[PDB]
Amino acid sequence: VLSEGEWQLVLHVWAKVEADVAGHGQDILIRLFKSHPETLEKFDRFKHLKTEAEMKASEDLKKHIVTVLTALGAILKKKGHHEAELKPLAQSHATKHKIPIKYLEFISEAIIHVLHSRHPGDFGADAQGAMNKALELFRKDIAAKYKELGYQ
Ligand code: HEM
Repeated sequence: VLSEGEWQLVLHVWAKVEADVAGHGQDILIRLFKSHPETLEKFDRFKHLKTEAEMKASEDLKKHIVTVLTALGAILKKKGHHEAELKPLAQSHATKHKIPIKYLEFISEAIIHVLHSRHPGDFGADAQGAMNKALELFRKDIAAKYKELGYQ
């Protein structure tokens, strides 16, 4: 569903994220929790962080978000050939964290927002399109695994 050119744009933009994973991650979470405060309730520790500055000062949050974006980066670099990487993630997010697909849509929106904020010259319509397709492919495939595990 993505062309080789689309995957190159995805990966071009992701190399930029990789220059500061923690900083992009912090911004993505803050944007998620500002836009969709219900999502914060899924994080037993982070939900007690009262302000954007407390969130940026949390080493726990920073460590966590780097783990998250490392997993996302690994999946993107597979250019759709990501079943083996998705399987465990679907398993923990369906069975333990209980994350609905619409919250993966919310975080997808925050990713696009933060990448456009930081890298507008390397993130125009074609690049936004390709990342949107790549994040949609990730969610569709996670959604299929959710069903196989018996989660709604
Ligand atoms: C790009 C989409 C996401 C990716 C790549 C991702 C990735 C990860 C990874 C690698 C971990 C640690 C291992 C694990 O338990 O599976 C994790 C844990 C976690 N994830 Fe996600 N996640 C995504 C979306 C979300 C969303 C949208 C939420 C909530 C609204 C969520 C909530 C959690 C929670 C609550 C944990 C456990 C944190 C802890 O207490 O240690 N995840 N995620």
